[PDB]
Amino acid sequence: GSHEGEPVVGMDKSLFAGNTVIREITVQPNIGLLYDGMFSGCTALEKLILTGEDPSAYSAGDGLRDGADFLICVPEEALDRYRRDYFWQTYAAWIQPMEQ
Repeated sequence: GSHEGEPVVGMDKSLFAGNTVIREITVQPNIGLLYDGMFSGCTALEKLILTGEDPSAYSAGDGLRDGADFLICVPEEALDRYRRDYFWQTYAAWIQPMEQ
C-alpha cells in the first residue's frame, strides 16, 4: 500500500493520495504532469499554492484534481496570465491570488 509519511513533490508525483490530512500543497513549476488520481481521498485537502509565475510552466492534462476539491493560489503577477491561458481558464473558478 504505502510505507511513507511525506506527501511531497520531489522527483515523483504519486505520493499525495495517502496522507488524508494535508490541508495545503505547495507545488513548483515544471516538476511533472499533474495527471489524474494525484489527490484521491484527500479528506482534508483545501489549499494548493504554485511557486511559479506563468501557466505554461504547469501541466495537468484534464485529471488535475480527480478525487479532490480545492482552490489554486497563484501570485498576483501571474493572475491575468492564467486567466488568458488555453487550459487554466477552465480552472478560473478555483484560481485566486496569494497573500502574506
